[PDB]
Amino acid sequence: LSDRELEASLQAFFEVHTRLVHRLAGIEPDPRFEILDKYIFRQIVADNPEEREKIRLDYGRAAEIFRDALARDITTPEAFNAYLEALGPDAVRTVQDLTRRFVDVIRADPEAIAKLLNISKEDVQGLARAGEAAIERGEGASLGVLRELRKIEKKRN
Repeated sequence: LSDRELEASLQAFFEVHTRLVHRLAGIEPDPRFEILDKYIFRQIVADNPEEREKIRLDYGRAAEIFRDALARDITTPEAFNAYLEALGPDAVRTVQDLTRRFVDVIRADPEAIAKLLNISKEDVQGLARAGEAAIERGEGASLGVLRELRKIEKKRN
């Protein structure tokens, strides 16, 4: 019913989304990815309220796709892409739309994300840049964003 209840009901998505992306990257979980993921979802549904059930079911559909990807231990974008293409055009479109909204939210409100994560506006634009570049390479935006988050954290020390 409410936005927070939508996000909670999608708990399985955020779990399989962060686990799949970190499997692709081959690294230990960075909790800040799932924080970002959840904020981005909250923003999409708050900005597109007339569309919230469509957004909800797309994430729920993405959850199954990602879950099945993990069950096969997909570890590269290429293997994931072939799996997704075998699933069919609707599975492709579901993930592509989810990815595209992901980067677009980061790029459209970098100040809010920079506060959320206590990083700079430049850093958040760097995340959007890395997401676009991964989309360009066929990698999906979440993986570029995760890698760039790890790079930003490298500057702590």
